[PDB]
Amino acid sequence: ACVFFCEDAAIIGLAV
Amino acid sequence: ACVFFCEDAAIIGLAV
Amino acid sequence: ACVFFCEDAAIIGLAV
Amino acid sequence: ACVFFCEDAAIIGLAV
Amino acid sequence: ACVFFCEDAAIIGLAV
Amino acid sequence: ACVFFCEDAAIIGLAV
Ligand SMILES: [Cl-]
Ligand SMILES: [Cl-]
Ligand SMILES: [Cl-]
Ligand SMILES: [Cl-]
Ligand SMILES: [Cl-]
Ligand SMILES: [Cl-]
Ligand SMILES: [Cl-]
Ligand SMILES: [Cl-]
Ligand SMILES: [Cl-]
Ligand SMILES: [Cl-]
Ligand SMILES: [Cl-]
Ligand SMILES: [Cl-]
Repeated sequence: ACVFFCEDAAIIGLAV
Repeated sequence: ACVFFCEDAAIIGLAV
Repeated sequence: ACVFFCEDAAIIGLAV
Repeated sequence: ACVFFCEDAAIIGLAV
Repeated sequence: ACVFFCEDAAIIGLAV
Repeated sequence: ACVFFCEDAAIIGLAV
C-alpha cells in the first residue's frame, strides 16, 4: 500500500 | 471531499 | 486515463 | 463521474 | 490491476 | 475507510 494525496487548502493523505 | 491529481502532460484534478 | 501518484520513500504511479 | 460502493457491515456509496 | 464498478442508471466498469 | 471490490476471474477486495 501507498499514500495518495489530495487537496482540501490542506494536504490530506489517503492510504491505499 | 478533496481533489486528487493525475498526470495526462496536463494536470487533471479529480474530486473525491 | 491518467497517472495518479502515491508515496511508498518511492514515488509509485497508478494508471487510471 | 459515478457512484462506487464499499463495504463498511453496511454498503456505502462514494461519489467519484 | 482489476475492474472496479460504479453506478452511473447503468453499471460501468473501470480499469484500475 | 472501507472495502471496495474489483473483478480480476475472481472478485478481490481493496481496503481503501
Ligand atoms: Cl491547512
Ligand atoms: Cl487513510
Ligand atoms: Cl497541457
Ligand atoms: Cl471531478
Ligand atoms: Cl526509493
Ligand atoms: Cl498501473
Ligand atoms: Cl452520478
Ligand atoms: Cl460521497
Ligand atoms: Cl484486468
Ligand atoms: Cl476504463
Ligand atoms: Cl474497514
Ligand atoms: Cl488491500
